[PDB]
Amino acid sequence: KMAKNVDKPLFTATFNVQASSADYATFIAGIRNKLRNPAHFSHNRPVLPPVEPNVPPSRWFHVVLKASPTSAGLTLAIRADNIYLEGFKSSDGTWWELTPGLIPGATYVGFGGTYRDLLGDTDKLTNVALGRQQLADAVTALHGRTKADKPSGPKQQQAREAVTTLLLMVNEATRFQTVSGFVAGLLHPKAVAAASGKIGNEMKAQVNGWQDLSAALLKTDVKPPPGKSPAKFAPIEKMGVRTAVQAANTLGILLFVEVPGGLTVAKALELFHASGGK
Ligand SMILES: Nc1ncnc2[nH]cnc12
Repeated sequence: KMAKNVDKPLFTATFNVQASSADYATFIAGIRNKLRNPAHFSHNRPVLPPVEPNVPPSRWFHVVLKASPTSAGLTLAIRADNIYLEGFKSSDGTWWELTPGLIPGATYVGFGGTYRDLLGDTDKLTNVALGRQQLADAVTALHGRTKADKPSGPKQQQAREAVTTLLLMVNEATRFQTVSGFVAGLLHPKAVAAASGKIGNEMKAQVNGWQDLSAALLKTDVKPPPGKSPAKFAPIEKMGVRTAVQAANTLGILLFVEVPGGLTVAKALELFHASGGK
Protein backbone atom coordinates (compact mmCIF):
# COMPACT_ATOMS: atom_id res chain seq x y z
CA LYS A 1 0.00 0.00 0.00
CA MET A 2 0.93 3.69 -0.02
CA ALA A 3 3.14 5.44 2.53
CA LYS A 4 1.39 7.32 5.34
CA ASN A 5 2.20 10.66 7.00
CA VAL A 6 4.59 11.81 4.27
CA ASP A 7 2.87 15.16 4.78
CA LYS A 8 3.12 14.89 8.58
CA PRO A 9 6.87 14.95 9.34
CA LEU A 10 8.03 14.01 12.84
CA PHE A 11 10.43 16.94 12.55
CA THR A 12 11.94 19.29 9.97
CA ALA A 13 15.66 20.04 9.67
CA THR A 14 16.71 23.17 7.77
CA PHE A 15 20.05 24.14 6.24
CA ASN A 16 20.99 27.31 4.38
CA VAL A 17 23.36 26.20 1.59
CA GLN A 18 25.52 29.30 2.10
CA ALA A 19 25.94 28.73 5.87
CA SER A 20 29.16 27.83 7.67
CA SER A 21 30.86 24.45 8.07
CA ALA A 22 29.97 24.53 11.76
CA ASP A 23 26.31 25.20 10.94
CA TYR A 24 26.37 22.24 8.55
CA ALA A 25 27.77 20.03 11.30
CA THR A 26 25.06 21.28 13.68
CA PHE A 27 22.42 20.56 11.02
CA ILE A 28 23.60 16.97 10.48
CA ALA A 29 23.98 16.36 14.25
CA GLY A 30 20.44 17.56 14.85
CA ILE A 31 19.01 15.14 12.32
CA ARG A 32 20.78 12.22 14.02
CA ASN A 33 19.64 13.49 17.37
CA LYS A 34 15.98 13.63 16.35
CA LEU A 35 16.04 10.27 14.55
CA ARG A 36 17.51 8.35 17.45
CA ASN A 37 15.96 5.73 19.65
CA PRO A 38 16.59 7.29 23.07
CA ALA A 39 16.59 3.79 24.57
CA HIS A 40 19.20 2.34 22.22
CA PHE A 41 22.77 3.56 21.74
CA SER A 42 25.83 1.52 20.78
CA HIS A 43 29.21 2.84 21.91
CA ASN A 44 27.54 6.24 22.43
CA ARG A 45 26.30 6.37 18.84
CA PRO A 46 22.55 6.64 18.25
CA VAL A 47 20.62 3.72 16.75
CA LEU A 48 17.48 4.29 14.68
CA PRO A 49 14.30 2.65 15.94
CA PRO A 50 13.36 -0.53 14.02
CA VAL A 51 11.18 -0.37 10.94
CA GLU A 52 7.55 -0.85 12.04
CA PRO A 53 6.52 -4.38 10.97
CA ASN A 54 3.29 -5.10 9.07
CA VAL A 55 2.41 -1.52 8.05
CA PRO A 56 3.43 0.73 5.15
CA PRO A 57 6.20 3.29 5.86
CA SER A 58 4.47 5.73 8.21
CA ARG A 59 7.34 7.62 9.88
CA TRP A 60 8.79 10.53 7.90
CA PHE A 61 10.83 13.67 8.45
CA HIS A 62 11.52 16.71 6.29
CA VAL A 63 14.79 18.33 5.29
CA VAL A 64 14.51 21.87 3.95
CA LEU A 65 17.47 23.16 1.88
CA LYS A 66 17.53 26.95 1.37
CA ALA A 67 19.54 28.98 -1.17
CA SER A 68 19.33 31.91 1.25
CA PRO A 69 17.97 32.63 4.77
CA THR A 70 14.87 34.19 3.13
CA SER A 71 14.57 31.83 0.15
CA ALA A 72 11.81 29.25 0.19
CA GLY A 73 13.54 25.90 0.45
CA LEU A 74 13.54 22.62 -1.38
CA THR A 75 11.71 20.11 0.84
CA LEU A 76 12.92 16.51 1.00
CA ALA A 77 10.72 13.68 2.26
CA ILE A 78 12.89 11.09 3.99
CA ARG A 79 11.94 7.95 5.92
CA ALA A 80 12.61 8.24 9.67
CA ASP A 81 13.32 4.50 10.02
CA ASN A 82 16.07 4.01 7.42
CA ILE A 83 16.78 7.59 6.23
CA TYR A 84 15.68 6.80 2.67
CA LEU A 85 14.86 9.76 0.41
CA GLU A 86 11.63 9.04 -1.48
CA GLY A 87 10.24 12.49 -2.31
CA PHE A 88 11.00 16.16 -2.96
CA LYS A 89 8.83 19.26 -3.27
CA SER A 90 9.51 21.76 -6.08
CA SER A 91 8.73 25.51 -5.97
CA ASP A 92 5.40 25.08 -7.80
CA GLY A 93 4.14 22.82 -5.00
CA THR A 94 4.57 19.53 -6.86
CA TRP A 95 5.61 16.54 -4.76
CA TRP A 96 7.96 14.43 -6.88
CA GLU A 97 8.57 10.79 -5.91
CA LEU A 98 11.35 8.27 -6.57
CA THR A 99 9.09 5.22 -6.35
CA PRO A 100 5.89 4.99 -8.45
CA GLY A 101 2.69 4.88 -6.39
CA LEU A 102 4.42 5.28 -3.02
CA ILE A 103 3.50 8.82 -1.93
CA PRO A 104 -0.16 9.98 -2.07
CA GLY A 105 -0.67 12.63 -4.75
CA ALA A 106 2.99 12.66 -5.79
CA THR A 107 4.32 12.73 -9.36
CA TYR A 108 6.91 10.11 -10.39
CA VAL A 109 10.16 11.84 -11.34
CA GLY A 110 10.97 9.30 -14.06
CA PHE A 111 13.82 7.39 -12.42
CA GLY A 112 14.32 5.27 -9.30
CA GLY A 113 16.01 6.18 -6.02
CA THR A 114 18.83 3.60 -5.86
CA TYR A 115 22.42 4.45 -6.82
CA ARG A 116 22.09 1.88 -9.62
CA ASP A 117 19.11 3.92 -10.84
CA LEU A 118 20.87 7.26 -10.40
CA LEU A 119 24.44 6.39 -11.47
CA GLY A 120 24.31 3.03 -13.24
CA ASP A 121 26.48 1.49 -10.51
CA THR A 122 27.26 1.95 -6.77
CA ASP A 123 30.91 2.18 -7.87
CA LYS A 124 30.48 5.61 -9.49
CA LEU A 125 29.93 7.14 -6.03
CA THR A 126 33.63 8.07 -6.01
CA ASN A 127 32.97 10.19 -9.11
CA VAL A 128 30.44 12.52 -7.53
CA ALA A 129 31.75 16.02 -6.83
CA LEU A 130 30.78 17.22 -3.36
CA GLY A 131 30.91 20.87 -2.35
CA ARG A 132 28.99 24.05 -1.66
CA GLN A 133 28.33 24.99 -5.27
CA GLN A 134 27.38 21.39 -6.10
CA LEU A 135 24.86 21.50 -3.25
CA ALA A 136 23.42 24.85 -4.39
CA ASP A 137 23.09 23.74 -8.02
CA ALA A 138 21.42 20.52 -6.87
CA VAL A 139 18.86 22.41 -4.77
CA THR A 140 18.25 24.81 -7.67
CA ALA A 141 17.78 22.03 -10.25
CA LEU A 142 15.24 20.09 -8.16
CA HIS A 143 13.47 23.13 -6.68
CA GLY A 144 13.09 24.55 -10.19
CA ARG A 145 11.36 21.47 -11.60
CA THR A 146 7.86 22.15 -12.96
CA LYS A 147 5.04 19.68 -13.66
CA ALA A 148 4.18 21.38 -16.94
CA ASP A 149 7.72 21.08 -18.36
CA LYS A 150 7.80 18.67 -21.30
CA PRO A 151 9.94 15.49 -20.93
CA SER A 152 13.67 16.00 -21.41
CA GLY A 153 16.60 13.56 -21.36
CA PRO A 154 19.08 16.29 -20.38
CA LYS A 155 16.72 17.52 -17.62
CA GLN A 156 16.47 13.93 -16.32
CA GLN A 157 20.23 13.52 -16.30
CA GLN A 158 20.51 16.78 -14.36
CA ALA A 159 17.89 15.62 -11.86
CA ARG A 160 19.63 12.27 -11.32
CA GLU A 161 22.92 14.02 -10.60
CA ALA A 162 21.14 16.49 -8.28
CA VAL A 163 19.45 13.72 -6.26
CA THR A 164 22.77 11.86 -6.04
CA THR A 165 24.49 15.00 -4.71
CA LEU A 166 21.87 15.44 -1.97
CA LEU A 167 21.94 11.76 -0.99
CA LEU A 168 25.65 12.01 -0.28
CA MET A 169 25.55 15.46 1.33
CA VAL A 170 22.40 14.91 3.38
CA ASN A 171 21.47 11.24 3.81
CA GLU A 172 24.90 9.59 3.81
CA ALA A 173 26.33 12.44 5.87
CA THR A 174 23.64 11.76 8.46
CA ARG A 175 24.56 8.06 8.47
CA PHE A 176 28.34 8.50 8.56
CA GLN A 177 30.61 10.79 10.52
CA THR A 178 33.27 10.08 7.92
CA VAL A 179 31.04 11.50 5.20
CA SER A 180 29.63 14.40 7.23
CA GLY A 181 33.18 15.32 8.27
CA PHE A 182 34.46 15.10 4.70
CA VAL A 183 31.69 17.39 3.45
CA ALA A 184 32.00 19.89 6.29
CA GLY A 185 35.69 20.09 5.45
CA LEU A 186 34.86 21.24 1.92
CA LEU A 187 32.67 24.08 3.22
CA HIS A 188 34.52 27.38 3.60
CA PRO A 189 33.78 31.12 4.08
CA LYS A 190 33.36 33.32 0.99
CA ALA A 191 36.90 34.71 1.37
CA VAL A 192 38.11 31.18 0.48
CA ALA A 193 38.13 29.81 -3.10
CA ALA A 194 35.20 27.61 -4.17
CA ALA A 195 36.05 24.00 -3.32
CA SER A 196 34.99 20.45 -4.08
CA GLY A 197 36.18 16.89 -3.61
CA LYS A 198 35.23 13.25 -4.07
CA ILE A 199 35.02 10.43 -1.54
CA GLY A 200 37.57 7.64 -1.47
CA ASN A 201 37.00 3.90 -1.56
CA GLU A 202 36.67 3.54 2.21
CA MET A 203 33.68 5.89 2.36
CA LYS A 204 32.21 4.25 -0.71
CA ALA A 205 32.43 0.85 1.03
CA GLN A 206 30.91 2.30 4.22
CA VAL A 207 28.01 3.86 2.31
CA ASN A 208 27.42 0.56 0.49
CA GLY A 209 27.54 -1.46 3.74
CA TRP A 210 25.66 0.67 6.27
CA GLN A 211 23.63 -2.33 7.49
CA ASP A 212 26.76 -4.52 7.68
CA LEU A 213 28.73 -1.91 9.68
CA SER A 214 25.74 -1.29 11.96
CA ALA A 215 25.27 -5.00 12.65
CA ALA A 216 29.00 -5.45 13.21
CA LEU A 217 29.03 -2.88 16.01
CA LEU A 218 25.71 -4.09 17.48
CA LYS A 219 27.07 -7.63 17.86
CA THR A 220 29.73 -6.23 20.22
CA ASP A 221 27.01 -5.13 22.68
CA VAL A 222 25.55 -8.61 22.97
CA LYS A 223 26.09 -10.27 26.33
CA PRO A 224 28.19 -13.42 25.72
CA PRO A 225 26.79 -16.94 26.36
CA PRO A 226 28.03 -18.81 29.48
CA GLY A 227 31.36 -20.57 28.88
CA LYS A 228 32.25 -18.35 25.91
CA SER A 229 34.22 -15.12 25.47
CA PRO A 230 32.61 -11.68 24.82
CA ALA A 231 32.23 -10.75 21.14
CA LYS A 232 35.12 -8.86 19.55
CA PHE A 233 34.55 -6.44 16.65
CA ALA A 234 35.11 -8.06 13.24
CA PRO A 235 37.00 -5.69 10.91
CA ILE A 236 35.46 -4.73 7.58
CA GLU A 237 38.73 -4.09 5.76
CA LYS A 238 37.30 -2.33 2.67
CA MET A 239 35.74 0.27 4.97
CA GLY A 240 39.05 0.98 6.69
CA VAL A 241 37.29 0.02 9.92
CA ARG A 242 39.20 -2.46 12.06
CA THR A 243 38.08 -1.78 15.64
CA ALA A 244 34.85 -0.98 17.51
CA VAL A 245 36.37 2.41 18.37
CA GLN A 246 36.86 3.02 14.65
CA ALA A 247 33.32 1.77 13.96
CA ALA A 248 31.89 4.21 16.52
CA ASN A 249 33.91 7.12 15.09
CA THR A 250 32.59 6.14 11.65
CA LEU A 251 28.85 5.64 12.33
CA GLY A 252 26.74 8.80 12.48
CA ILE A 253 23.64 6.80 13.32
CA LEU A 254 23.14 3.03 13.12
CA LEU A 255 20.43 1.30 11.13
CA PHE A 256 18.56 -1.02 13.47
CA VAL A 257 19.59 -4.61 12.78
CA GLU A 258 18.45 -7.79 14.48
CA VAL A 259 21.56 -9.64 15.60
CA PRO A 260 21.58 -12.97 17.49
CA GLY A 261 21.20 -12.24 21.20
CA GLY A 262 20.48 -8.58 20.51
CA LEU A 263 17.23 -6.61 20.65
CA THR A 264 14.36 -7.80 18.43
CA VAL A 265 12.29 -5.44 16.28
CA ALA A 266 9.37 -5.65 18.72
CA LYS A 267 11.47 -5.18 21.85
CA ALA A 268 13.48 -2.26 20.45
CA LEU A 269 10.27 -0.51 19.37
CA GLU A 270 8.84 -1.19 22.83
CA LEU A 271 11.80 0.55 24.49
CA PHE A 272 11.55 3.33 21.90
CA HIS A 273 7.88 3.95 22.70
CA ALA A 274 8.54 3.71 26.45
CA SER A 275 11.14 6.46 26.18
CA GLY A 276 8.69 8.79 24.44
CA GLY A 277 9.65 7.92 20.89
CA LYS A 278 7.25 8.45 17.99
N1 LIG B 1 17.07 7.15 -2.04
C1 LIG B 1 18.04 6.85 -1.18
N2 LIG B 1 17.94 7.30 0.09
C2 LIG B 1 18.91 7.00 0.97
N3 LIG B 1 20.03 6.30 0.77
C3 LIG B 1 20.11 5.86 -0.50
N4 LIG B 1 21.11 5.11 -1.06
C4 LIG B 1 20.75 4.92 -2.36
N5 LIG B 1 19.61 5.48 -2.68
C5 LIG B 1 19.19 6.09 -1.51
